[PDB]
Amino acid sequence: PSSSMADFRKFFAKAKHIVIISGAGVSAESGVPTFRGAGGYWRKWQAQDLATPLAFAHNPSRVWEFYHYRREVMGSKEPNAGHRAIAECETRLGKQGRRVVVITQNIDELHRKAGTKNLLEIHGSLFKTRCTSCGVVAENYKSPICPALSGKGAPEPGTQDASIPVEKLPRCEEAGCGGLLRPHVVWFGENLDPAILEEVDRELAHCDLCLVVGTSSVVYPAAMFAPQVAARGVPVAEFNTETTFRFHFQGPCGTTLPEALA
Ligand SMILES: [Zn+2]
Repeated sequence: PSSSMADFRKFFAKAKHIVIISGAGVSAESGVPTFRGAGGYWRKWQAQDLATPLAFAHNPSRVWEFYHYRREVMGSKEPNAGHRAIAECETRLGKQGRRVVVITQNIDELHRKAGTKNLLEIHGSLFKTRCTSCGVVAENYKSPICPALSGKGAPEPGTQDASIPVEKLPRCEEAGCGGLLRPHVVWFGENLDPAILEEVDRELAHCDLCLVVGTSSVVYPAAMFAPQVAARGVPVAEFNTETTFRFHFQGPCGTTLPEALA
């Protein structure tokens, strides 16, 4: 797999429909905790313990504390140079009639905060709710999302459950509903939204260039997407911090992407 930036730039100059698959590395470069890897814990748990329907079912207060913490944490985080290079790329090429689309597993909206408009959030967002009764999806940036969660969600091991009664957790504000909100995020063991998958598949089908950033082409979720793009003969360029498709560029996305997408 080539590491010739100058060859990649020749493809990039000619591309009219770029798909950018964005993974967790792009978020880790902004200091966003993932609660996934080795060492990534919230109290005594990781994401696979709390990001589950069963966990929300048994202890919705605890799960909301976890997600409340992740929302409020975002007030001190910023998009990095990788985010910015990707958004600036969409803006510039859009003025030329050229399409850029970002397909991300990240739920922290730093791509949006950087200015990306063409964004497919395949795991949802920290800043969207979904009513477990009526299914309405709504934007929610309120700090705190409800009064009972003010000051809750502390991550230190040893923090006690807030044990908020389900009635004082975030409730649906649709007239005549009032059901219990959940985070509008895809949990472990859950289906992706099929309308999103359909949109993903149309982009993968039409693109002439595909970028995989901050993750590996060989693992979920990019493994779902890059191979069928590569199968059609479309070049795929990987930007991650591994030591090993047409291109692989080693390093933080914030270092390589500004040059690659200039
Ligand atoms: Zn509702």
